[PDB]
Amino acid sequence: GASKLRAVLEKLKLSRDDISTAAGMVKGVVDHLLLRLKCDSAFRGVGLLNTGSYYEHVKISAPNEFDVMFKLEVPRIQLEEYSNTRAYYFVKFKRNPKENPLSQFLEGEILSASKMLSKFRKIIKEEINDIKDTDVIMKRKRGGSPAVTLLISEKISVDITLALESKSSWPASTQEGLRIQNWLSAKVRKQLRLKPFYLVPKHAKEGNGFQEETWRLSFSHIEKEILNNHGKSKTCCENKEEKCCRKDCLKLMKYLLEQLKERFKDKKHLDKFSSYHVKTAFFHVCTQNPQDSQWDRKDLGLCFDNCVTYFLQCLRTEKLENYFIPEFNLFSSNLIDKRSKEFLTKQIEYERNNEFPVFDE
Ligand SMILES: Cc1ccc(-c2cc(C(=O)O)c3c(c2)ncn3Cc2ccncc2)c(Cl)c1
Ligand SMILES: [Mg+2]
Ligand SMILES: [Zn+2]
Repeated sequence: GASKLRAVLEKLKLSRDDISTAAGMVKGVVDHLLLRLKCDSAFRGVGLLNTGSYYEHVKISAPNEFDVMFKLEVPRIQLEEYSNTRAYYFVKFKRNPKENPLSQFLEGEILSASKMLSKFRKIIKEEINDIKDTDVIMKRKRGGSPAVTLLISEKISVDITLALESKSSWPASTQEGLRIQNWLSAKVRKQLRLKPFYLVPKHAKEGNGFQEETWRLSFSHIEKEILNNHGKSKTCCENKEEKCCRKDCLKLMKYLLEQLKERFKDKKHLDKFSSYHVKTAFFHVCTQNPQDSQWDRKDLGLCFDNCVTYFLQCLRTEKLENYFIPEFNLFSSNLIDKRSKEFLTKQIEYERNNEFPVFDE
């Protein structure tokens, strides 16, 4: 039962050495690139964004795949929303106080996402050869993705995303997002919405191409902020009396998708699904279940089934709201095709009705 799930979780622990030394390798490379990007006129204000819930600059998103975010302070920034997509925006500036560093990537009033992403790639690619200490190479895509992808010693992959940092009020499309009021308090929502926010150069799907001057709102850095301060009680998991299973349910949810994605590797039906989809549904279940008593460590198997059922429902209805932007459907037909969503529903349906045989040893 939940005995199986506690055992899954015990075995996940055993591979923390591998992820930790992998993440140190990523940390090295990342620091070297940060040194050089700072040499450039355009990126001298660049720095690493603290996003990871265990490792500072390195978020883990797959067994051998890491996510790192470089942030760039871009002051006096004005947002024009692309075609009511809610998540995708054109970036302009307020005036010409004094000509800014980034003016090389302007096109009229608009800052091109692809033009700035392109000089980002060039600087990384030139630095990727020089330090022979470790063999790292670049990988393909560059299509409707903000990520520049390195492969380190042929095993470890790291996605590097440029992120404009805006200190302004969050845009209106997030007005009704981050619905933590009943869980973490209205006071905590007010403070989190005072933190900055980010724009990453992911490009909207237009027709069968991309609109590659659009940026996408990013709130990745809020995750650590809630994962590690996750209870209704400020002292949740700080003493032996308040031990919940919120973190273990998220760990189990990610592992479930990882295993399923590994098993349907033959015909790639599940390519488009990622741990981001699982985190989003998880935090939506923390919203439905706001009391620390709804996540007692003794109830692990039922809290897990709460998470799998909500995820299942999102797949069946083809609707998973962006946690920060409610009108942005992570599961729209535009983003994931209808056959894939159907495919995962059948598999997660099956796993759940059979007490997760994918977890068997
Ligand atoms: C409470 C809470 C806090 C943060 C996130 C969150 C947000 C973002 C985001 O940038 O929007 C995340 C994220 C987690 N992992 C990755 N990305 C970035 C991203 C960008 C484009 N496509 C997919 C993913 C969630 Cl889901 C819940
Ligand atoms: Mg331990
Ligand atoms: Zn807790």
